[PDB]
Amino acid sequence: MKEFYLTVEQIGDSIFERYIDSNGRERTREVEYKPSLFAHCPESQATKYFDIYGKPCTRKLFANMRDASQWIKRMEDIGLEALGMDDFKLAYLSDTYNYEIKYDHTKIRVANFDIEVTSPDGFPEPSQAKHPIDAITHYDSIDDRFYVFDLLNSPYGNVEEWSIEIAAKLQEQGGDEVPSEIIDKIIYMPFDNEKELLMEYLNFWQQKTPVILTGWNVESFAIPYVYNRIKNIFGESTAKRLSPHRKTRVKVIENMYGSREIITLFGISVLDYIDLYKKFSFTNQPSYSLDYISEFELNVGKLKYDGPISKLRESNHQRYISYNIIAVYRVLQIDAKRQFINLSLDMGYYAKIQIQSVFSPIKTWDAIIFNSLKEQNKVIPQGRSHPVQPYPGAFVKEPIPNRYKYVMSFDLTSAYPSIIRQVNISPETIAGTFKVAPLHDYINAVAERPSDVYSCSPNGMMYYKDRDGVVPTEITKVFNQRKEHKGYMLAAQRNGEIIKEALHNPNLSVDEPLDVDYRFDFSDEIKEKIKKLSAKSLNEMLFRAQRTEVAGMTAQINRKALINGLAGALGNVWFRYYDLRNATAITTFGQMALQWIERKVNEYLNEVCGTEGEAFVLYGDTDSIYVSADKIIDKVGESKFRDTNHWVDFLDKFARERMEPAIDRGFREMCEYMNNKQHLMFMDREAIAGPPLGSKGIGGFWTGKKRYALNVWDMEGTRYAEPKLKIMGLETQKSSTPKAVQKALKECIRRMLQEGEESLQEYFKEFEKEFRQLNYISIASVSSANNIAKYDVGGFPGPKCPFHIRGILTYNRAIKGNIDAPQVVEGEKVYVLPLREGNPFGDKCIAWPSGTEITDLIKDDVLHWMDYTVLLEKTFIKPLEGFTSAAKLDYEKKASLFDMF
DNA sequence: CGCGTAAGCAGTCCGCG
DNA sequence: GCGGACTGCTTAC
Ligand SMILES: Nc1ncnc2c1ncn2[C@H]1C[C@H](O)[C@@H](COP(=O)(O)OP(=O)(O)OP(=O)(O)O)O1
Ligand SMILES: [Ca+2]
Ligand SMILES: [Ca+2]
Ligand SMILES: [Ca+2]
Ligand SMILES: [Ca+2]
Ligand SMILES: [Ca+2]
Repeated sequence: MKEFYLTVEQIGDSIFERYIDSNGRERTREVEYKPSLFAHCPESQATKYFDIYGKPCTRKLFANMRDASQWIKRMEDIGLEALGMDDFKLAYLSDTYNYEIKYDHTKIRVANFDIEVTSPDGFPEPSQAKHPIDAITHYDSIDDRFYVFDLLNSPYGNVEEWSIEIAAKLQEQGGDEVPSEIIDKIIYMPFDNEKELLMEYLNFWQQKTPVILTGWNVESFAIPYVYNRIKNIFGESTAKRLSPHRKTRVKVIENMYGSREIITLFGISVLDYIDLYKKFSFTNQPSYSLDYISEFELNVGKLKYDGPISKLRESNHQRYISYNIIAVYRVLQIDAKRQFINLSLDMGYYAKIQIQSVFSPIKTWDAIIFNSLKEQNKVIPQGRSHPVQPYPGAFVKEPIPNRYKYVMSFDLTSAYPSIIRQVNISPETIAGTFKVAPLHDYINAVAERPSDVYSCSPNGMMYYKDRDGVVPTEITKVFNQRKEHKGYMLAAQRNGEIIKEALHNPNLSVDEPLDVDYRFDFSDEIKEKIKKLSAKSLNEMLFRAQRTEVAGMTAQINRKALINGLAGALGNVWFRYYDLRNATAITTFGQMALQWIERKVNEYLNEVCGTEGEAFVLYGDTDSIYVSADKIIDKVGESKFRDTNHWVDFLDKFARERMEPAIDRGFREMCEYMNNKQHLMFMDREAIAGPPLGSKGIGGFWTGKKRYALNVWDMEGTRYAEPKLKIMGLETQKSSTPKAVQKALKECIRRMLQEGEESLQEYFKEFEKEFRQLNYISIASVSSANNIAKYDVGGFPGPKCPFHIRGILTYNRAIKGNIDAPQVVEGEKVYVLPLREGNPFGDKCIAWPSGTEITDLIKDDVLHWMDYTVLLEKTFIKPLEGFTSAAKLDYEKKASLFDMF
């Protein structure tokens, strides 16, 4: 097999590399790598090295890496560009792995761990590490084993050994219900003292050194806690044994308000799963506790116990340990679903970077672009300093707030990356400028043609047409991977709908789910067998189909995120190829494209309908259009349709056969107007929306920009067994809206769009009457809490104090003088409830850490003083009033002359 | 900590005769 | 009350 790196580090004048050798064995080496950098040279000087603009360069080979770094600094002192990859480990990987890397994940040691620390005096600060580590569970991917290190004797209690037999029993047998599928994979190690536990942990760590190190909050808590605890007990050199090169660094993580400390372990790639989830899941969660995220992702019940965690070990060590093991398994379960580890390895090896660098789109693109250019003996420019400057982005159309009955939507495939490829936007393809006319003049095709030579953007930029730039070339490669995975995702989604259909008529039989590849549309034979299956088998297939779809979604959406990130990187001052001319070339072309195609679709439909000046495009945002299809439907007349699916086919057919060719012609003209290199504006049909045939449903509504709802029957070729709501921006979609309020508002919208005004009025009356019985957590608002200190004036609200911050200060006063009972963490999320006039808390709201029950000290007082009236007006009635006025409906029945009999 | 901009709504402070 | 100036937060793309 071809070799591949696991980790790489620069330590002084040495490169330290852990790798898999040609025999699939893990090895480590230290290599005194001599880097090269570059300077411009005269043309009379013969070379094979050229900068990206075609100017000749001489290669400078250094005795060592520090020499190279010193040269860079001197070049700055002289005032001359020092060209080349200045991140030497990236150059080392490029020289050592000069081919497309094939990696074998089964050879990569992936460690998932969690620690427990009993603390009576509040949260155990990792930088202090003053309390004993009393449990460690460490899963090894190569062994497939959970290693449990259990402290029996502590200053906070001496306990009995954990029992695997009790751990396996049902909660209803007094057990811990540790999943039977991991019972035989647990390797249990009790210890009489903490010193021997840690000493044994480090020895195990040497034998089985993690390559990829993950778990939940391991980077901010577990890793620094273990390092600092070992440091405090044994000294620094022993703590540095967590790094296979015995090198570590305290890294200061700064943000807008304050900073925090992490421990960089050289030769380890830390991928904290919380950070993988936030980056790759495309959710925004009210809480990031592992129990909350596990509930969300896996529908597993919260890990339940009596008393605080600080008393759990001494009161129920059996459960304490089982829940530590379960915590580790839960992260593994989430990853089997979301596959964020697999994703990170794919992208990291593709770019030829340190795996943990997948967190940085700038670092990822820098390496992809460097490896690409290096292949043609081209030489990358020096990174430079730039002041942060604002620049313009997308166009969004102001919609007329209304109901809209029948709607069809269209948007560009991979908009910004497609703009890059079409126009040929790249640092090295800039050809010059042309004199710009107002954007309006290009939209309406009255402005002079920009160039008869070069490919243009309405921002004034011109680009070469003889050859692809490196940005277009490389963005195309990831785009293509993206397309493949999106293909698998959509097929699994369509397959899911077939299974849902079949479930209306399940057979009374005993059988198995079919062995199938859900990434590919079901053949007729499979469809035939499916209609003969039991409910049990069908459901399992549905679960498997939806897992495949999730796998497809992870692979495609994060590849889209990377290529969209290159467009954004052009407007980030730290990017090597930062250029506001290119960043604005993309966004400004996007503005034209949308408004151009809006004009064209309007013109085409006015012609089709024999009218003039009517707006068929009601809305659009960035790269998308929403077309009113009332007139298309009315031209055949609703009476002609058999059922809803009939008009859906008709609109589907109209979009494919009439709209899209019209749209394509409009864009091909635009491409020639701009003299672009290649036509790549592909605006495919997204949604087909309307009320159920025969109903009083309103179909859809818009309240303003980025705020709308549609009753969708077909989405990108997926025909749903049941209509699905596409809701954007409205309160049902915000993590700040109470859980139960999101649900009630969604149902109000369902009824508006599918059933009509009277159905909505019936539901509202019921919700208003019953909502006071909702559990307080379900009706609490949610907000991030930044700058709690800035607004704290002797424990009271200072000027301009945010409402959610006021709640926190109220909480702080009410718990003051409690070393136990949870503190609100700066920068994390809180639940917020209003309080009625004249409460014991002395203020109008209270906030507490999100994902948690409010501490029992004040819970009963909070519940008694919760302002249900304010809560209902603010989170439910006010948004609903917004929805219904836009849609020209009333959520309460008005008086009529019929009320007279 | 980690690519970009546009733009919505909650809330505070305060004007508005 | 409601809106504009402003801060804070969150979402659409
Ligand atoms: N998260 C983001 N980061 C940066 N730019 C974005 C992001 N989301 C959207 N954009 C910009 C770039 C996109 O190409 C453009 C259109 O957005 P959108 O339609 O959501 O994605 P897309 O057109 O790239 O892919 P798709 O083919 O799935 O429509 O808006
Ligand atoms: Ca724990
Ligand atoms: Ca798009
Ligand atoms: Ca059947
Ligand atoms: Ca879009
Ligand atoms: Ca599409």
